[PDB]
Amino acid sequence: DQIKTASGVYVCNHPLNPLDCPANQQILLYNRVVMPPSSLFSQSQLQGDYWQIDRNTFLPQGFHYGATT
RNA sequence: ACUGAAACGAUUGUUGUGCCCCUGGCGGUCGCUUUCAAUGCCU
Repeated sequence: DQIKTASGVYVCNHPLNPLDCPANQQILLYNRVVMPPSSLFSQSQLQGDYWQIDRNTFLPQGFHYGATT
């Protein structure tokens, strides 16, 4: 009742791991946190599919472990 | 292998050493064991 599904350009505003990013997502802008074993994004603008899970955050859809490999 | 696996800010150490509750101090001052009494009664 409070999530919805959409597609377009979105500011993620949660952290997000670039290694887990699939095709049908692309990263347009990112700000990064340099960290072992691999750096995260702390903020990113993406193009692709998402879930607006409350009226002020947008979560990337379709992420899975190591999807860039 | 959770940027992972194990992971003692630890060991030793006296709040110590010296110190007089001390000095001065009249239980003092006043006070009648007092008041009355037949060695007596007779030979």
